[PDB]
Amino acid sequence: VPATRILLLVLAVIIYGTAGFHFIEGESWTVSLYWTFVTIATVGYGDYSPSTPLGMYFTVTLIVLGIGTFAVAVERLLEFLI
Amino acid sequence: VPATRILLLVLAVIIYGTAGFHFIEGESWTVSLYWTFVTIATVGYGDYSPSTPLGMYFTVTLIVLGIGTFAVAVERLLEFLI
Amino acid sequence: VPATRILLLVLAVIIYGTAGFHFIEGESWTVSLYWTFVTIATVGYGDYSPSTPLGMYFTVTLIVLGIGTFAVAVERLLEFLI
Amino acid sequence: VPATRILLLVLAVIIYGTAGFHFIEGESWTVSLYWTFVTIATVGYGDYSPSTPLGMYFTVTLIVLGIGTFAVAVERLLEFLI
Ligand SMILES: [K+]
Ligand SMILES: [K+]
Ligand SMILES: [K+]
Ligand SMILES: [K+]
Ligand SMILES: [K+]
Repeated sequence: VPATRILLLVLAVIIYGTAGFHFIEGESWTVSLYWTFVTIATVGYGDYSPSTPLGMYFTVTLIVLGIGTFAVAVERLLEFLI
Repeated sequence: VPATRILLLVLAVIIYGTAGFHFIEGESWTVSLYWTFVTIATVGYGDYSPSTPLGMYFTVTLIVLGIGTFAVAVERLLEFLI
Repeated sequence: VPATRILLLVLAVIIYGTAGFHFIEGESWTVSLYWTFVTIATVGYGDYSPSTPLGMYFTVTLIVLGIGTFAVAVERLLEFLI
Repeated sequence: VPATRILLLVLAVIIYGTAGFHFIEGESWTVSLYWTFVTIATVGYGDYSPSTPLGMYFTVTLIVLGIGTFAVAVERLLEFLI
């Protein structure tokens, strides 16, 4: 896959995760964007996490759709800076 | 391995992790399924974690059997959506 | 590397991590073994973590020496069960 | 990439993460170095995490720039010890 296409795919994941956490769990836009990155990178501090059943389901969907996309994106970014 | 076989293997892991956390640590089915995904993806928020020796042993078995299976499953899912 | 050699290497890592956490941070043998797996798998719940400077230094050494070894071990285990 | 170049790149990441957490979030140099490793390895205990918007933005930049670099560094270290 072209690197720019991978960029678009990870940006779509980031939008999905951020809007979902914001509307389902009620955290600010900024906190939700931070949480999205922390989640799809698999860092998972746990300072923020879903407290509702819908949020838990949503978080599973983000894990399944986002961790692989983020991993490929990081690997492509490696090529362009190294 | 055929992608559908990998799907069955990760589903077996998810059933194992969910039933085990539910019966050993006493969390709800929904929380246990969420915790299973959070664990085998290596996100590990820590909002849920085993509190008993048996739960800690069980969690190690899920880590050993589940992280690799989940990683292959995510990589295969990448092929079918990208 | 032969799979059995990888097994010995990850077992050495597990012994190192477990004894170190036990003696430096003072947690039980069982908790320390659980924490070692949670750490080198990069799950990182945070229910246990080093509280002392020596423990933090030790944990960095385990992260550097252990995450790669564990990742290769999981990948080899995948070959023998799938 | 030559392994020694990868070493320099991960050291640059470690300096960036450590100084940034120290000055933005106000934690000690030692805690900030520990947190940097815990973050770029994706362990993410959560015993330390950014509490400010600037810290959250900075942490995202470290995640994006650091996880891939650390992963390659660990893989190279594997070659030299195994
Ligand atoms: K992780
Ligand atoms: K983690
Ligand atoms: K974590
Ligand atoms: K990999
Ligand atoms: K955590």
